[PDB]
Amino acid sequence: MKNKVQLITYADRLGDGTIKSMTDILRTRFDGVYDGVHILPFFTPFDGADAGFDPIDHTKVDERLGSWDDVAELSKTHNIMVDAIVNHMSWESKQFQDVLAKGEESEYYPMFLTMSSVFPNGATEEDLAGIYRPRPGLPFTHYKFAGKTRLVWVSFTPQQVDIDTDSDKGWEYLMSIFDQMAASHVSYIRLDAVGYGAKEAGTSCFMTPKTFKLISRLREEGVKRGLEILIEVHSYYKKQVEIASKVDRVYDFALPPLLLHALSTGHVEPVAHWTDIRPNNAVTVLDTHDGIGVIDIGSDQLDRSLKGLVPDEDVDNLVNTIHANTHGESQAATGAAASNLDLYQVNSTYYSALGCNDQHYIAARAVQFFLPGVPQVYYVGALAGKNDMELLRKTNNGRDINRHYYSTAEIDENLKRPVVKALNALAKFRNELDAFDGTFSYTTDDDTSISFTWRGETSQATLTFEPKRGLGVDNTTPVAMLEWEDSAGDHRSDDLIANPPVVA
Amino acid sequence: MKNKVQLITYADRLGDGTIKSMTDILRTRFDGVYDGVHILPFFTPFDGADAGFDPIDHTKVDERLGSWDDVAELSKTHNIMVDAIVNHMSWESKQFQDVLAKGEESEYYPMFLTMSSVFPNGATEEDLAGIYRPRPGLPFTHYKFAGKTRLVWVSFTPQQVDIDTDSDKGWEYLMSIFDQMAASHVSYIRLDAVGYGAKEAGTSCFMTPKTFKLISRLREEGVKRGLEILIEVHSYYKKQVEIASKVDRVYDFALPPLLLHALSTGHVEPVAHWTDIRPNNAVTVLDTHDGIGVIDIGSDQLDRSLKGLVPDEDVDNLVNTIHANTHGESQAATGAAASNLDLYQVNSTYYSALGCNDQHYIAARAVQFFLPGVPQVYYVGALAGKNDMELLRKTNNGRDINRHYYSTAEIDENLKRPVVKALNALAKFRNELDAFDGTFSYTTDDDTSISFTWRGETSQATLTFEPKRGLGVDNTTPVAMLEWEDSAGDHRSDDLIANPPVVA
Ligand SMILES: OC[C@H]1O[C@@H](O)[C@H](O)[C@@H](O)[C@@H]1O
Ligand SMILES: *[C@@H]1O[C@H](CO)[C@@H](O)[C@H](O)[C@H]1O
Repeated sequence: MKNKVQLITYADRLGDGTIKSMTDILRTRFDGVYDGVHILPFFTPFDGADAGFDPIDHTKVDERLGSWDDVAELSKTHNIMVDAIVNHMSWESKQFQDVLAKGEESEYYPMFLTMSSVFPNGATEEDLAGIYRPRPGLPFTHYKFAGKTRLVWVSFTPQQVDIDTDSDKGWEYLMSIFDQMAASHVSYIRLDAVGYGAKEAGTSCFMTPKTFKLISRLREEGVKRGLEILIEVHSYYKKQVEIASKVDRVYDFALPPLLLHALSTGHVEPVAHWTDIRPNNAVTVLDTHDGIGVIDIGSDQLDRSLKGLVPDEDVDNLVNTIHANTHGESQAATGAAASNLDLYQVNSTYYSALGCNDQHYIAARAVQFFLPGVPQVYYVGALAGKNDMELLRKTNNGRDINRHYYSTAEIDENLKRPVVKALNALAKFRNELDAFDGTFSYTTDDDTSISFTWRGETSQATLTFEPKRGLGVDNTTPVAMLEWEDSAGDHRSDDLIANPPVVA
Repeated sequence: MKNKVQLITYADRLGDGTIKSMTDILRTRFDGVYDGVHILPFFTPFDGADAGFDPIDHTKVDERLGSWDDVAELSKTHNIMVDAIVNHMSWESKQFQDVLAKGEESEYYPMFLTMSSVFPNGATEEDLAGIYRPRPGLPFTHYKFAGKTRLVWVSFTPQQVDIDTDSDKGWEYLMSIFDQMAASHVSYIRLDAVGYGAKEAGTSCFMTPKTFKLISRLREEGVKRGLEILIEVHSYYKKQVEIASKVDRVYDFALPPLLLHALSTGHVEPVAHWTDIRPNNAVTVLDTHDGIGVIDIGSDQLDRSLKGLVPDEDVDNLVNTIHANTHGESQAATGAAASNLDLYQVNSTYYSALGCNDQHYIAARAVQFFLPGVPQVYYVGALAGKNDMELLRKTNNGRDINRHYYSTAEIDENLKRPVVKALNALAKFRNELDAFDGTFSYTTDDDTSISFTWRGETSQATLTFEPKRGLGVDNTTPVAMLEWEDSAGDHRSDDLIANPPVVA
């Protein structure tokens, strides 16, 4: 994967509404800023039950968005990352509709998982209660197979039916996706929900030995087609570190809430500890298309004795600080549970979670860019977007608070803001200075400060992070200082917004 | 049960927001119209997960609404009906919080149902799929019993934890509810969701022989304390007919959609057929605090070969007519379109469901009042209320479209309307004429007309229903004509709105 900043975006929410328009925005307004792009599911349909993650036909681009020719065109200037939705598909797909109609007489019957598929002799309460969950309740819903009520395995929405990734039909489907991506000049594959892809009776059904076999087989299939594999693992931090050694890339989901903690309290110790133990073959982010992960730094969902990166009270305080910073907006978008420790994610834009503080935001992006891994910036974050309450009230989908539809006019309005110009300049700096392709090192005191250093062939760069220098939502004091050496000599930036870093 | 019209209301949604104010509205605005009152759950709290149906303390009135002394005061002028939420309680209850803390060491552990208490040797897919559900998804959710993750049985919201009605602690709780109602001068008890009250492995866990035993045992305890029992059962019509012989009262849940069908199509045969086979020990309604039930007249959900009162095509047409009559308002609140506990109940006010037709609405109430049983008028219906789209968009709770907050000023404004004055007078007629305490008989003229007759000691009354003479939402032609005899002789009302009936 090229060590350049990438953009994560929906083809329709950035520009006029198509892949062609999204491509135009990328080329005309973000040249040198975003050299690669992760286009969120643009298959048929992109507006179903889970904003593209419930495809009827994964191999067919939604005609309202464009064609595979548009993807092939974009590849000429940008490396493309696309999702391979390996765990499930829409109930409205031809394959599942065939099973609803014919039941056991359908050639697609072994393609889908039911309670009986995994538990043929039945299940105890322990068997079902032990299944790791990304959504509330049990992972089952009612569907009629040729008139007979069956409990189909659904990890996410009831509309997303889980496939048997080890069945002949299920595997054939996965390979059709891979073939289509390789044929359309895609460079990187994001294996969506792969952690749930293998069901093993008596286990958590998440990142188990059977899942490791699936991931290894999918990785092998990717390399023979010239595709690189990225896996997302929203879990207890140790499971993320464990699988990292077995794959090309993993997302760093621990960094986003640790920086929210650091900027809110002043403590850099958790960030220092994470820097030491974290997998370095990473894809770094602050925001994604989903909510801000809290289970990613907290204690394990199944076993409460295995503690997180920060104590349980600090995770509880992190969630309460986001709610306060957003003035209750994040509370209206996040579903209430038994405790803040039972929360999977907190729905809010990263900018709003920081109380719209420009200095804290540019600092968080700087630390993101300075830690080993290929950085990705989500489109709402690229334009330093605020919580979209208008869309949330319209759709009633919590994650829509962080999924605003940006017209070309609105993108241009936002590109005038000093924080957005600072981010574009910071991304350019990250893409141009050869220091990032060199050796990484870090120095720390106790708490207070942490300095990240990269030394390359013809350059060097050091970023100092001091959150104690400016606490509070209405702060104007810079918490990130930058020093670098290039062709023109030694340079400095004590304010990433007022004095953006430019490579000579 | 006194053969007088009763009002179904929330203590807070009729008046200033208290039991004292609700009592004042009943006495000063509805004197002689409503002689009884079903006060919807006013326990601690009334504004939780399911508008009072998730009590933390069922024996304690919510401090914001009033006290038990207020209920005792209301009893001097009105016969009171209160709910006995026998199937579940809030997770925030002192009993459940103790189980979360101590687990198996809690004295309240056998009081709550888990998957293991019903299925100790495990469960098959058929065992779990066979459990009757008003919507897809299994009746289970996760809770930690002293650190151990357990699957607690929840028939409704995940916050409403199902109790074991056969346990010693579960029965002790139910008796404390009955004792509190008896001591606070309540006359009637509505056993909410009693159909789900008994769980047995291998059965539907809904209206099974074990449930009949519970209903019978709860009835025995009611009469011993001077309380009458009304049971709420939303099911295939035959289950309502069967259980009716074992209780004091059942609701007539078939009449509300049969009248919508009769008023839209002009067909009275299904009303005639129902009049012949219906349980007469009924509590009649048009609207309730929930949505309009359609499965109450349709085919059985667990066995489609058992047909309803009207063919399944007519049930689909009934639902589509409501959607058309409400200009899509009900389509925005029903099932999948908003948050609902029942997928098939149509969320709309009865008045809006008829396209706000005054003649059809008054005719529907007239038929309701003329069929055997004690009539109940829901507060929104008492004020001929329209769909509250503003409260619906504010909460996203589907049933809120039929749960408008009426201030004293809005009540008085609605009391000026001819249709509301017509209903007030019709109910006064229903309470004052002794014909209703006498002999019931009916005649029918082949699918076009039906005449309901009551003959008492000093009077007689006949209501002719002929919906074919006035089809369409913009109808002005009366479809219910009344003839009666009293101390002053023979009288007529060929228009219940322009000439409301008044007893001499
Ligand atoms: O496909 C189901 C879920 O999988 C996750 O990996 C994606 O990031 C989510 O956006 C999606 O809702
Ligand atoms: C009885 O059943 C459920 C559960 O308490 C409640 O939501 C309804 O409002 C009531 O009719």
